[PDB]
Order: sequence, then structure tokens, then C-alpha cells
Amino acid sequence: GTAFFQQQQLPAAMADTFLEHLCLLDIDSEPVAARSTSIIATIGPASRSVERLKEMIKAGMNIARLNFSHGSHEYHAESIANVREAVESFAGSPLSYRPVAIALDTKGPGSGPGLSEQDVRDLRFGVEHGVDIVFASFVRKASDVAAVRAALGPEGHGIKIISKIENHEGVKRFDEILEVSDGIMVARGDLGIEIPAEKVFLAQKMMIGRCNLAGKPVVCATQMLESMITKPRPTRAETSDVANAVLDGADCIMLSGETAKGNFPVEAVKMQHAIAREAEAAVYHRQLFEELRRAAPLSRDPTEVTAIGAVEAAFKCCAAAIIVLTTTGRSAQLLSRYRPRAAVIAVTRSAQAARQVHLCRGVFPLLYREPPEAIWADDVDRRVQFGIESGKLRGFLRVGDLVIVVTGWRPGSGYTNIMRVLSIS
Amino acid sequence: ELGTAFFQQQQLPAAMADTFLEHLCLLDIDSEPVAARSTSIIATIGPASRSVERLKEMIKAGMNIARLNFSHGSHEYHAESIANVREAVESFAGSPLSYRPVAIALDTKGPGSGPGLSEQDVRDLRFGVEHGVDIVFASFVRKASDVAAVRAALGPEGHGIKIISKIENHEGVKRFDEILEVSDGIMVARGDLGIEIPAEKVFLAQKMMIGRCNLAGKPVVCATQMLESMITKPRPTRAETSDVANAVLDGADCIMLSGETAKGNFPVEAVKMQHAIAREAEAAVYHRQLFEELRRAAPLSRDPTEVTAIGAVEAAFKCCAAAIIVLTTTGRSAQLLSRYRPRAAVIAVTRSAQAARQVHLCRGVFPLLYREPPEAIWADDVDRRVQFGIESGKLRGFLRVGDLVIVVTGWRPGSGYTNIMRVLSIS
Amino acid sequence: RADVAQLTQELGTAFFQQQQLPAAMADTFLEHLCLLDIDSEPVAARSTSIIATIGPASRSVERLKEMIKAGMNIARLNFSHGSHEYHAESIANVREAVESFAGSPLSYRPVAIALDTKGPGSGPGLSEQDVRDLRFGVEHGVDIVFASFVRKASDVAAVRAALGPEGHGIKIISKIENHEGVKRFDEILEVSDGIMVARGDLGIEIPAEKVFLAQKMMIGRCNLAGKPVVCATQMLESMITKPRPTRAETSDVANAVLDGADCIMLSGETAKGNFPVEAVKMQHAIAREAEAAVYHRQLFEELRRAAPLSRDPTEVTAIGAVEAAFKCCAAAIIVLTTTGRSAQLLSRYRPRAAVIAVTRSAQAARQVHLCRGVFPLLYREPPEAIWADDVDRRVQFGIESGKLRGFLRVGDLVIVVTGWRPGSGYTNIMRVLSIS
Amino acid sequence: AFFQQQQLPAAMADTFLEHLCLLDIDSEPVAARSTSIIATIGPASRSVERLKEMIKAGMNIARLNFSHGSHEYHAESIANVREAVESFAGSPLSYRPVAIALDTKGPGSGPGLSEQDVRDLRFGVEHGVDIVFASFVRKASDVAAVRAALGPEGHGIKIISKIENHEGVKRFDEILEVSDGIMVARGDLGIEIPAEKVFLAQKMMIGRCNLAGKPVVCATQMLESMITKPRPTRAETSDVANAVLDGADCIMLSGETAKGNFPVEAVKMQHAIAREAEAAVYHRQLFEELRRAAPLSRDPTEVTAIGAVEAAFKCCAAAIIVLTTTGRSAQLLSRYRPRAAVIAVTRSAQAARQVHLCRGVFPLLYREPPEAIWADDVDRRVQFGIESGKLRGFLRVGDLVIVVTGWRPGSGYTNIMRVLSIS
Ligand SMILES: CN(C)c1ccc(S(=O)(=O)N2CCN(S(=O)(=O)c3ccc(O)c(O)c3)CC2)c2nonc12
Ligand SMILES: CN(C)c1ccc(S(=O)(=O)N2CCN(S(=O)(=O)c3ccc(O)c(O)c3)CC2)c2nonc12
Ligand SMILES: O=P(O)(O)OC[C@H]1O[C@](O)(COP(=O)(O)O)[C@@H](O)[C@@H]1O
Ligand SMILES: O=P(O)(O)OC[C@H]1O[C@](O)(COP(=O)(O)O)[C@@H](O)[C@@H]1O
Ligand SMILES: O=P(O)(O)OC[C@H]1O[C@](O)(COP(=O)(O)O)[C@@H](O)[C@@H]1O
Ligand SMILES: O=P(O)(O)OC[C@H]1O[C@](O)(COP(=O)(O)O)[C@@H](O)[C@@H]1O
Ligand SMILES: O=C([O-])C(=O)[O-]
Ligand SMILES: O=C([O-])C(=O)[O-]
Ligand SMILES: O=C([O-])C(=O)[O-]
Ligand SMILES: O=C([O-])C(=O)[O-]
Ligand SMILES: [K+]
Ligand SMILES: [K+]
Ligand SMILES: [K+]
Ligand SMILES: [K+]
Ligand SMILES: [Mg+2]
Ligand SMILES: [Mg+2]
Ligand SMILES: [Mg+2]
Ligand SMILES: [Mg+2]
Repeated sequence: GTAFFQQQQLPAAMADTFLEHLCLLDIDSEPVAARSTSIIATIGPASRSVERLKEMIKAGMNIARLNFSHGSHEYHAESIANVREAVESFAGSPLSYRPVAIALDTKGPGSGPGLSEQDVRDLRFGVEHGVDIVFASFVRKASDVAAVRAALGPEGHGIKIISKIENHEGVKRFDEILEVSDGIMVARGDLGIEIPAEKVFLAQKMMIGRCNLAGKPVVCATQMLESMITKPRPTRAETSDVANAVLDGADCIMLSGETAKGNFPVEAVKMQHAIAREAEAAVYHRQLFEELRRAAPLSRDPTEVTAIGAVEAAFKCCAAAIIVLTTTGRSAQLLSRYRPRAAVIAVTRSAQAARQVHLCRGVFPLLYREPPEAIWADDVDRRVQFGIESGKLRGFLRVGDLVIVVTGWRPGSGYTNIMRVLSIS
Repeated sequence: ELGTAFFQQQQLPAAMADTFLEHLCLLDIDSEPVAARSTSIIATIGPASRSVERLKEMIKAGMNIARLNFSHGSHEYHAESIANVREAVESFAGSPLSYRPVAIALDTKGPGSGPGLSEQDVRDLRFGVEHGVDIVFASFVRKASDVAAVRAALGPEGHGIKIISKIENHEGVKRFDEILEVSDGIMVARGDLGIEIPAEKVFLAQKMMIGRCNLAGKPVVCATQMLESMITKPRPTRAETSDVANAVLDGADCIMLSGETAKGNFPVEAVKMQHAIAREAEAAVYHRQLFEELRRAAPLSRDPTEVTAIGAVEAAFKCCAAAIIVLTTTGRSAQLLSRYRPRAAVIAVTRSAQAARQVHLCRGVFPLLYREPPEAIWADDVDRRVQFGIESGKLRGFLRVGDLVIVVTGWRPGSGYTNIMRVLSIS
Repeated sequence: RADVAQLTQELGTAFFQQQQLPAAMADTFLEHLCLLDIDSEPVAARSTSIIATIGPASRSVERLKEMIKAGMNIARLNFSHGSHEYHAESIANVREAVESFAGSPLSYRPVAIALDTKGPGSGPGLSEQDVRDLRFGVEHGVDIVFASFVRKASDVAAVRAALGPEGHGIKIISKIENHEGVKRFDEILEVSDGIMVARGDLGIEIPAEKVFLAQKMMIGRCNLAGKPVVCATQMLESMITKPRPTRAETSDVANAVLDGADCIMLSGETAKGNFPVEAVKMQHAIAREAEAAVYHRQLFEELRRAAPLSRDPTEVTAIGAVEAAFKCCAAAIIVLTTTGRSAQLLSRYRPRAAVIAVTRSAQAARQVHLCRGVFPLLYREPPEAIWADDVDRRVQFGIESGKLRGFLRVGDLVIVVTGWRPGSGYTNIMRVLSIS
Repeated sequence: AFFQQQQLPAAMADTFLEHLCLLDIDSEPVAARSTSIIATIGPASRSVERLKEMIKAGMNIARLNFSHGSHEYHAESIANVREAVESFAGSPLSYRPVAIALDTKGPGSGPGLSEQDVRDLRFGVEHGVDIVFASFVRKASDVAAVRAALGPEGHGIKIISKIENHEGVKRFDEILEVSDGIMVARGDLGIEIPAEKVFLAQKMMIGRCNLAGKPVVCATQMLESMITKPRPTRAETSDVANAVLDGADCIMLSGETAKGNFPVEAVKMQHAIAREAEAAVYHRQLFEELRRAAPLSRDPTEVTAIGAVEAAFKCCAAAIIVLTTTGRSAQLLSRYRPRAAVIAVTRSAQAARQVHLCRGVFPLLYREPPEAIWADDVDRRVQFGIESGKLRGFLRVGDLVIVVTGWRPGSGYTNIMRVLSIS
């Protein structure tokens, strides 16, 4: 229908140049796709109550950040318990349950050369409390990431380490840091004090670009909606900043004081949700997909090969979604690196993977709770139907839509190799 | 994992270039072709190429389609030619490394002075149906109704025969779109075309028709005087080798030999020359731009076969896949893969002898006729044909242990349900 | 590398490390982003003009001199506040600060004066106060009118009529502040000299989360049309009270420049804030960084692909001159202009080279600040008897002022754009000159 | 009607595939033929009357094959060419200069320059030849030996290196660096390397020469069958069209004109095909790729050339009129493959003959009286290019032209591009 092609900036998406794409952007072309950039909300006195946390989950919070620069272990354990209580209050409806990751943001090295003794204690607390992600403060070199990894020990091998780049050395040694990290956070607060303020946008754009090229999550952080700490509406520079972080290629956008101590924590989440949805429809996928395809090296890994074939197939038919079965989240991450317009619905039995895939733009995790079927092919089909039923309930899919389904040839992580075109009935 | 030698062969330095100009600059006469020859060779059967022994040599040299020119000879003469082709083809049933299907094409005499289908073309088309020909090269197609007349003449039994319309005059060129729409493919019949329009304009008609056929995903044949001097000489001129290479680089699915094989002194050598040039020219194709342009020009599709095909070709390029193995009954799944011009060979596994012969019209499709009895469990039968394609691939040199192959199948039996693409590691 | 090797040996590796030149040579936009370097220092003069709103914090002659030195190019008078007497005093103080630097072209900086109207209010068209204020603008020789709440072409015809026969030279920049203005954008741009994305009202008239779409669409259409576009409101809002902006504010200024804005504006930051000079310095610092980060390879190709073929020799010369400037990494394009139009056509192709515009019109020298990358030089030397000698003298004046100001160096290549006969509209010549 | 001719619908296409789809056999070529025709002079084309017909048919360069015939035979050929060329000097606005190229016998089994090549090269200098087609060039030192044998009097002669064997192809870059241009000598090349690989060598060499901005000639068996038949084969017309589409500056005729029964018809056939093939060139991609690949430059002639070609495409300029002493300014314009004709106005007779090596350069030998004021003299040569262009069909009143001149007399000072309206 004609109406389909008038929505989600589809006239601007069909443009032959980026300049023409900009000219065709329409404030009346409503976004239809689900919001794909994750919202990280920092937990504090304004967002700690179980009832307030339920409102924030409904508004769109995907990751709960615990800032270990403030508060004791007792304070953070209570925050964790309140987050988990608010998250599990929706578990009664498995088709609409939304997993929420828990990220521990470290205090940092301070004047010392490497890992502080408080960071070692806080990291062990994170492992003991089952945190999903570590936002490692002031990472300056690859050995800083290795020290964080060693402090997590053998039980914390599954925790994702997102390195915070906050100073000149971190920016200069970026490639070596990204190589050993699971992702990056552009920590603009400290970065804007360590380097000239007028240069922070160059560091942000460079880091987002390099993370997109590497296929690793990148978080844009600090003062995105600062004025909303005390005011109900953000400034014109703030909405522009959020939209441009998404247009730059950020996987995640963050709220610090806006949710930790502000008067509008839920409204700050709703604002980031609204801007991100508008900005994602304004992404010029024609150039972005071509450039990601061109920049990506040849690969003999079947997951990587299946992912690009599936994204190409999704664009060919305007698939509403790519439904992927994943154990670690990796198959969903490799799909996400090609920035499909289709939602990546990731069906998993791992509660930790369902939480961690929020780091990857466009990945919508579904936690499947049923015990495995005796016949593995039936177990596989049941999970794909779970992804379809949740997708229909949430508005991702309708009858008549085409979906791309991504599976593997045997159970266990690392064997994704199949892509199939499916019609929604 | 593959080695530096792998990336020096088959013009891979030129293939990785960022511009077409740089691609040309990187072409290397020392970069040897490794991939199997993907552009089919059509050889016209005549007095110089009719004997069963000569036909065996032509099959070994690379002939994929045997052309019977109904402008010369009687039905009895052509039936004997057909029987000799089939005898030469079946002489390799004892060697899997050599049994290759060969299509039989009937080239019509034409309408002559008359308006539509001639009495003789009607009788000759009937002969083709009765003798089980795979393809009709319809002479002097001028409009869509000419194709409908040929199609109507393919009686109740011959609706599966492919109609390749020969464009040989100004009207055929001008009404090209309407002709291509109702035809299975096109032949740029340069002999008559070069007499009907100014000779210096034929290259424009050839390039335009090949481009439109590539955009439509329909077979296009480049024909006439490609290696003309080889009718009396053992080596072609510099213009002739250039012409064969440029037909492949233009986007032709097939290249043809007429007098060179029908009446010449070197029919086998003419086939060998076309084989050698096509292999070199296929490695020199600038896939980076070709794939992007085919992708961009092709419209969005809700047909799972079309969606699977582009996903599979994208996957093949990503891993330098040795091959795309496709299960096909009509050949359609192999044809949709072929339209995206993959560098990987498209190994088409079919139980249909006719589809095996007819897929020679599509560039890069290597048919394998499968004759094992069907399995009770369908998924087992699918696995069996996939493994058959892998093992013939290994036997013929297409594949080795450790290679990656893309596999295209459907979710249920019967034609029309292709929707699956898998990445398999060769064990 | 081979496409920049001889010039790398000639100019040196240090030349190609500065002004984001490694990012500028990238083959894709993604690679361009990856190559952005915080240590790659900007070298070129700031090309995006800064409009500063004059008010109690920025009205004194001494403060205005500091703002001109900080980088203010256009002084905005907001007619929503203050009397005609108040604005006439503001104008006189701006002119006094401007003329305090008039001893030489090396120190002189023309500053345009823009009148921002109160607006229609609840009424359908031009208010009686707007008619009076527009007549005040003509009488006080304002260069630009920022017309508030333009909703259709007839609104700009009414502003043009209220300016009368004496105000035909005044540039009308239409402020788009509501849904109707955005929807009827093409008809408004057609009859306007330029556009202002007035984000303050726009953010209240349409959903706040959609303002960035309106800004990017309007900047893109203005760039395609070759008309000035101003990005306005809350760019450095926090600097009204604080000496440093927030991370969203520096990002907003940089992104307005990267979007393609010709001008960036300061309202409360300079009119009533505690740090008006620091707000100007911050915009100057960010614009210089953002201009070097522009991906000229794609921008120039897209401006060429989107622009229709032209039989206007000024338009043909402009693209040839910009192409020539990119081929040799020209330090400047020196153009002779009566109305500013030849400099504007050069500016639409977004050259990396500075466009030094030599003119005798004081008004054109002020108004060309609306065009990104145009540096106006007001020529006051006595005329030559022979027209060809007079042209050559103005070209040499451009080169001398360029050299003494740091824009040009001995050894540089400069592109010179002139016409074949006197009078506006005859530009048709492009010359490649080596600086000695 | 303007946009229906010269494949302009195909020229406006957004992809090369769409460009091919839009090629129209009814879209007539209107631009003058840009690719020069080199015709080999022999028994079938030696008479002054025959040579006049070949000049009218389109011959731009006369090739003397020193593998056959004596010095007396070649001197007579040269004199007959010059007599046929000067028979048209009565109409200066339509006079066509014709270059004379000497094709050497070659080294044979020898390591360097043979004694016959030294004698033949000295003959060329003494008879004022414009170009040397140096046979079997295998390395840069082979070009240096040819250059030394030409001596101080043969400084101005262009050396076009013939690549005819494996070594020449492998050492191509070093050969091109010291040569004025290249000839893809397909006859010997097709015997020295496998025949099925010659097209790879041709396309690589044409591409590298286009990148370097140096003339490249496609040679041998282009219309071979026309030695005995009045019409060529379908492979032959395709070969001529593809050499032009590949980017060749010149196309050659050997036996077709030297000994064949239809030398004039062979020239007419190459002219007709080249005109059709030049209109089918996809300039949108070609200009962008040549523009992207041409390195950054601080040479004002180079900078003016790109500005002028960009300006010509922006206004659909009928021509770029350039003033040149050595031909260099016209060559730098030619390397960007403008659709506009490059009308090169020169006082040098040798430069007018030699610029035939550069595709799209139409030489005008200026023989009008000088003007006292240099500025007036320049403007007069510009009007001469405009009137010659008007007479020859190139230009009409109302057209736009780009004019490329310098700031002072003498070679090497081009730095000005101007947009001029015709009449
Ligand atoms: C995530 N990441 C790598 C990307 C972001 C945005 C894009 S994008 O949104 O497609 N876009 C961005 C800006 N331009 S531009 O060349 O600077 C230009 C061109 C014309 C103008 O008028 C203008 O103001 C600026 C490049 C393309 C991408 N494409 O590929 N990758 C893209
Ligand atoms: C199969 N069939 C449809 C096609 C053939 C070749 C190609 S192609 O190989 O990608 N194609 C070759 C011709 N050039 S060009 O513009 O003539 C050019 C440009 C720059 C130069 O320096 C030059 O000498 C020539 C465009 C690129 C195709 N692409 O899409 N479809 C293609
Ligand atoms: O993305 P990951 O972590 O590699 O997991 C993908 C895996 O999920 C599957 O699709 C299903 O596996 P399970 O039955 O063990 O859940 C596997 O075939 C595949 O290897
Ligand atoms: O190319 P075609 O004619 O559509 O055939 C493709 C068909 O082949 C298959 O892959 C295998 O089917 P069969 O077992 O019936 O041969 C189908 O699942 C698919 O529909
Ligand atoms: O940019 P504008 O307004 O068209 O003015 C450009 C004009 O300036 C000139 O270069 C010099 O003209 P003047 O001598 O009148 O100042 C003209 O040749 C040209 O037409
Ligand atoms: O192309 P070339 O050999 O460098 O010659 C270009 C030269 O021609 C001119 O335009 C005219 O010079 P002359 O008056 O000597 O003929 C010079 O200004 C310029 O330097
Ligand atoms: O730590 C942070 O998030 C910062 O400094 O921006
Ligand atoms: O019939 C043919 O093949 C022809 O005419 O070229
Ligand atoms: O009027 C203004 O400048 C605005 O609303 O931004
Ligand atoms: O000498 C030649 O021209 C050849 O060998 O082709
Ligand atoms: K912290
Ligand atoms: K026939
Ligand atoms: K106002
Ligand atoms: K010779
Ligand atoms: Mg910090
Ligand atoms: Mg025929
Ligand atoms: Mg307002
Ligand atoms: Mg030879």
C-alpha cells in the first residue's frame, strides 16, 4: 500500500543521495518500527522504588546502571533487588516480559596507575550479585581491561566489559582497548574536561564509527538531557544531541542524573524513547548498509556468513523482523552489526544473554522459559513460534508479513548456519 | 587459511579494486583462471560436426548446447543429428567425471516474406516437440504476437520448451521490451541484424539487449561470426578473441558457434577457443559493481525464491564460497541465483533431465541430473541430493574438504517453495 | 595514497595530518568518521558566521568590541523587546565598535545588522507594529530582516512591501517556527533570501522530538537551493549562567555546522547572559573544529549531482573554480563581487578554500556573512582609469590582505574569479595564480 | 530533440546497467569523431589521389611500416602523404593536419637497438616524422636507446612503445614512465602470450595509460576481413567499438589499408564505428573515476584542465578551445575525457600533427597574420577556433564554450579558463 511507503521516512530512505535523503525528511512521516537504540538509566534516589522502576521499564529502560562512585555495597545490593523485583513483576506474561540488564559502573583508578583496591572489591561484588555488564571507568590501555577481567575471576567470564574512554590516552590507544573489550562507552563528562570541549564531538563520532566497523556495542553517555534533571522538557540542543547520537551509530544512549537524582526520571526515559524512534527512521540505510558491507572483511565463520545473507534477504522483502535463536547473544550481535531496518527478535533460554543483547542496537530479547522438547527440531520450532507470538502481541508483526528466521544445525552455541524466509500466518 | 596464492589467481587483485578503472589496471595475464567455465557454448551441428566420434570430442571440448539449423537439411537429417548427439552424450554415462547433459536447440528457418509463422516453421516446431528438443531459437521475432504464435505451435506437449527469441531486425530491436516480456530469453542474431541495421550500430543493439536481459534475469545469447576466421584457419584473429571476451564481459549467458562448427575445418578447436576465452573473461568480470547494480536495479520482492537467491549470493561473496548447491526441479531456483552473477559456481541438482539440459541457458549453472530412487523421509532425500552435489563437486574439482558451500533448498517438496539458505563446511 | 603522493612530498606529511585531511581523503563516510582525530588541528579560518543577539549584556561599545574580536559577524536586534530608541542606540553602539577597527582592511571587520521582527501574533498577516519596525529598519540602514513566523509566500511579500522602495537591498531571512511554515517550506524559500530554523517556537508548535527532522530537511533544501540557512535557539543555553557549555550543547553546535548551516546564532547567551564573549568564543572554537570534519568528498559530489545543468556563466565559473581549488588544495578563492552573488555561488559548492570577496559595496560586505566561507573585504582604494587595471588592483588587494592576514602564504595556489565587463552579473573567468 | 541524440538518455542513467539498457540504435551521433585513425601506407594506399580519399574518409596518422620497403620507397610515401595533405591548404578553416609515424622493424634476436633501426630512426629525423612506433619494447632502456638514436634533432618526436611480448607487459609501468605513449601490438602479442589472454593485456594497458594521461593505440586485425571483403565481420565491428569503449586514444589499420582491396572503406568503417562508440561512452562514471584517480596537483595547467572539463560538463559546452604550443594543455584536457571537443589552436605544425594521439583533440594550425598586442593575438586565435568550429559543424550561435589560455607567451603558462557565449 501507498500508506506503508509514506511512513517511517520511506520517501527519504529511497533517495539516491544523502543530500536528497535530508531534503525528503518529513515531520509528518510517523515512525512505525520499534525503538532499536537501548536506553541505559542510572539508578539512584529518584529511581530506586520498585513502583518507579516498573514505570521506567514500561517507558523503555533496557539497562539499569549502578554507579559505584556513590553508595555502599548495601545500597547497590538493594538497588539490584529492586530492579529484579520490578522486572520479575511482569514475568507472569511471558509474551510481553522485558529483560533488563544490570550494569556496574566502576569508581575508577583515580591517581593510581591501574586497578584500585576498591575496584577489586566492587568487581567481586558484581560477580557475587550476578551483574551482566561492567562499565570500566578511565580505561587507558589494553592492560586496564585485562586487570578488570582478572578481578572478575573465573565465575565472571560471561560478564561484558564496556570500556569507558574518558581521557586523551584512552582516545589515542582506542584500537588496542576496543580489541580486548566487548564494547565502548564515550564518557563525555570526563572526556570534556580531559580534552578541549570543542573536540568531544570528534572523539564521539570516531569511536562510534570504529565500534560500528568492529561490530561492537558503543554507548553515548552524559548530559544528553541534562536540563530534564529539574525541567519537564529538554532544550533544543538536548533533543538534537540524542537524535545525532543515534544518527552517528550509537547502540545505546544513557541517562545519568536525569534518572538517578532528577525530578523527571520516567519522562527522561520517554523523551529518549521518542527521539530515538524518530532518529532511527531518519537513518539513511542505503548508504549505511553498503558501507558496512564494503568495510566488513571476508569471513569463513558460518554465523557471520548467515548474518549478512539474512540482512540482505530482510532488505529484499522489507521483512518486519529477523527471528534468531541464540545462546550467548552472538548470532543476534552479528545480525545487528549490519544495521537491518527489520527488528532482530532474539529468542534465548539464557537470562544473562537476554539481558546483555540490549547492548546491540535493534536486538529485542525474548526469554523462553519452557524445558527443552525431546525432539530438537520441535524445540527449535516452538521457540520460533514464541518469537512470532511475542512479535504479534507487541506490534512487531502482523499476518501477511515476511520474517527471516536464523537457526543452527545442531544444539549449543556457535553453530548458526541457516536462514529461512517465513510468511506470517 | 587460503594462502596468498589463492588471492593472486582468478583476477582476485582486480576483483578487490575500488573503481572499474583500477579494476582494469589490475588485470594480470599471469593470474590464472581456476573457476569452472560458466558461459555456455552453443555449437551448430552440421557436416563438420555430425559424427558420434566428432560429437564426443566437442562435448569434451566444452559444447553445452547443440544447435540444429532448420534453414538447411531435412527432418530426417536433423533426427539423425539428434540421435548422434544423444549417443555421444550417453557414451559418458559410465564416468561421473564426464557425464554432462547437453541441451538440443532447434533454430527455425523464419517467416521469410510472410507476416507470421510459416508453414515450414509450424512443421519444424512440431518435429521439435516430437523429438524432445529443449529450446527453440525463434528466427526473426518482431513483436509479442510472433512469440505467442511459436508458443501456440509448441502443441499440447511442448509448453516446457524454452523459447529464445532471435532479434534480427530494426522492428525486433524497437519492440524489444514487449518481446522479452513474453520470451524465455533472447538471441542477439548479429548476422541478419548487421544487414537489417547499419553494421556500425550492431554493438549498441547487443549491449542494450544483454543489459535488459540481465536486468530481467532472462538468458541472453551472443551469436554469429564470433570466431568466423576459424572456419578455414586453426587460430582466430585478434578481433575474434576480443569479441568473445567482450560478449562475456557485456553479460551474455551463452556464446554461439555457427559455420565454425557446422561446416568449418576446425569445429573442436573453435569450441576449445571459446572455452579458453570465456574462462579468462569470467575471472575479469568486475563483480563488485555488477552485483551492486543488479541488487539496486532489481525491485523489492515478496517471492521467497527471489529473497533466498539474493541472500545466498551475498553469503557466497562473503566467504568466497566454492559453490552454491541448489535443489531445483524446473531450474527456476538456479536461474534466480544466476541473475545475481555469483563468482561461486551454481551446482543445480535436479531429478529432471529436461531442466538439467535447459539450465545451460543460465550463466554459471552446472546441472547434475540425480537418478536415485526417492527416500521415504523427505528431509533424507534432500540431504542425499545435497551430498550428491558436494561429492560431484569434489570429483570434478569444484570443491575440496574445508571449503564452504552455500546450499539453497525449500521447506517442503515440489517446485515453488525455495526459502532456505544454509552455510555448510565440506567434510 | 598515489592520488595524494606527489602533493604529500611537496606540502609534507604535517600538512596532511592537520584539518582532518586523513578523514577528508577517506573513500566512505564510515571510514571518514573512523579517521577523525582530536589531535588534527584546524588551520582554516572559521567559515560559519556567528549571529549574536544584542541586549543589556552586550550593548556597551567596549563589550561590542570584545564580541567583534571574539568572532561576531552579525548583530541581531530582537524587536520583541525594547523601544525604537533602545534599538537605535544598540545600532549606533555596534557601528561605533565596528568603525573603531576601520584603520585598515587588515583590522576592519564588517558586521551586519539584522532586525528580528516581533511577529504576527494572533493576527493573519503583518501586524501594525511590524510595519513600524520594518520602516525603522529601512531608516536605520539594517542589512537583514529575520521575519518571524513566516507561514506562506504572501507573508514574505508583505514584509517586502513594508520595506518599501528604499529597502529593496535588505535581505529577508524567513523564520520557520510552526507546522505550516515547514509544510509550505518550498514556496517560502522560493521568495526568501534565506531561512532561519527558529527552534524555540518550532519546538513548541511541533513535537520536540521532531525538531531535528525539520532542521535537517530545511538545511538540506537551503544547501540544494544555494540560499543561506541559520540554525538558531538554545545552542549554548546553559552558558547564560555557566562559563562552560554542556556536552549536548557543543554537540548541537558541531552538528548544525555538519548539517550544512551557513550561520549559527546566540540569543539569551549574548543578550542577557553572564558570559556573552565566552559564548561567541565557544561557537567560534566548535565551528572551526566542525568545518574541518565536513566530508567534502561526498558533499561536493552530491551538490554536483543534485544541481541541474546551467547556462549562467557565474554558476559555470563557480563550479570550475571550486573544482580547481580542491585539485590543488588552494588556500583561497578570491572573487570580485558587486552584490555578493558570485561569492554566494562559490559558497554553495562548499569549498574547503576560503572565499575572499572583494567588493566596493559596504552593504554587500556586511550581507555576505550570511554565506558560509565568505570573507568580505571592503575596497576603499582610489579607482584606476583603465577598468582592466582596476580589476587587477582589486585582485592584488585581495592577495595582499590575504597574505598579511594569514589566509595566504608565499608558495600557495589561489583561484581568482572575475568577469569580462564592469557591472554585476558578468563573472565568467577563473585563474590559477601562484603566490609570490 | 537535443537530448534524444548522441545517446543522451543513456548518458543520464544512474547506473552502468541502466546506461546499457538505454542505448538506442536510433539515437544518432552528432559529435565529431574523437578517436584518431592510424592507417598503414602501402601499395594499396600510396597514390596521392588514394591518399586524398583516405584523408576525407578520416585518416589522421599515416603509418610507415619499416619492416617492408626501402628508404627510397618510404621517402616517396612521405612525399605523397604531404602532397595529399597540402592539397586542402586552400581552405584554412577546414584543413586537416596528418601526422607521419615511422614503425620500426625491431630488434629481432638482438639484445638492443639493431643497426637497421639506427639507420631507419636517422631517416625519420631527416624526413621530419612526428612519431616513432618503437617495435618490441621490453624495458625502459629500449626506449632510451630509441631516444638516443633520434639524436638532438629528434628531441620533439613522440615515442610510442609497442608492447608485443610477455616482458613488455610485465615491465609495463617502467616502459610507460619513459614513453610518450603505448601501442597494444596484438599481432605479435597474440603469438608471444596465449591468444585468449591478449584482451587482458589490452584492457590493463588502456586503463593504465588513461590513468597516466598518455596516448594508447589499439592495433592489429581490427577489420582484418576487409583486406579482401567490402564489409567486416560482426567480431570486427565489435572489436573497434570495444577498443573505443575500453578507452583507446587511437585505432589502427595495418593490411586493411597497406595491401587490401578496400583501404578507403576500412577507414570509413572505423570512422563510423568510433563515432557510434564515443556517444555510447558512460561519461558519468568515466569522468568521476578519472577525476578521483588523477592525483592532486599544483601545476596550474593541470588545475585549469580539471576546472575547464568540470565547467564544460556543467553547461553542456560544445567545445573547449585551448591555445597550445607543444600540445600539452590539450593533452591535459583530453585525459579527463570531456564530451566537449577539445579544439587546439596552435602555430606549431608538428604539435598539430602530434595531438592526433590524444582522444578528442581537434588540431587547428594557425596561419592568420599576427596581432601587435599579445592580448589581441590570443583573442584572435580564440575567434579562429570559434569560426573553424562554426564551419566544421562543432559550434552554433548560442552555444557555450570554455576557453583555455595562459597569462604570458610561451609554453607552460596555461592558468585561465573562461566561459564564452557563441556569437
Ligand atoms: C553509522 N555511520 C557510519 C553512518 C552514519 C550516517 C550515514 S548517512 O546519514 O547516510 N550520511 C551521513 C552524512 N553524509 S555526508 O557525506 O557527510 C553529507 C552529504 C550531504 C550533505 O548535505 C551533508 O550535510 C553531509 C554521509 C552519509 C552513513 N552512511 O554510511 N555510514 C553512515
Ligand atoms: C553485465 N553488465 C550488465 C555489466 C557489464 C559491466 C559492468 S562494469 O564492469 O561494472 N562497468 C564497465 C564499464 N564501465 S565504464 O563506465 O564504461 C568505465 C568507467 C571508468 C573507466 O576508466 C573506463 O574505462 C570505463 C562502468 C563499469 C557492469 N556494471 O553493471 N552492469 C554491468
Ligand atoms: O548465537 P549463539 O550463542 O552462537 O547461539 C546460536 C545457537 O542457537 C541454536 O540455534 C539453537 O541451539 P539450542 O537448541 O542449544 O538453543 C544453535 O543451533 C546455534 O548454534
Ligand atoms: O526451482 P524450483 O523448480 O522451484 O524447485 C525448488 C524446489 O526444490 C526443493 O528444494 C526440493 O524439492 P523436491 O524434493 O520436490 O525436489 C523444494 O523444497 C523447492 O520448492
Ligand atoms: O557578483 P556580482 O554581483 O555578479 O559581481 C561580479 C562582477 O564584478 C566584476 O568582476 C567587476 O565589476 P566592477 O568593475 O563593476 O566592480 C564584474 O566583471 C562582474 O560581473
Ligand atoms: O600547451 P602549452 O604547450 O604549454 O602552451 C600553452 C601556452 O599557450 C598560450 O596560451 C599562448 O602562448 P603563445 O602566445 O606563445 O602562443 C600561453 O599563454 C600558454 O603558456
Ligand atoms: O563517567 C562518565 O559517564 C562520564 O565522565 O561521562
Ligand atoms: O540466424 C542467426 O543466427 C543470425 O541471423 O545471426
Ligand atoms: O524566534 C526565535 O528565534 C525562535 O523561536 O527560535
Ligand atoms: O607490429 C604490430 O603492430 C604487431 O605486431 O601487432
Ligand atoms: K563511576
Ligand atoms: K535458421
Ligand atoms: K522576535
Ligand atoms: K614494423
Ligand atoms: Mg567519568
Ligand atoms: Mg538470422
Ligand atoms: Mg520565535
Ligand atoms: Mg610486431
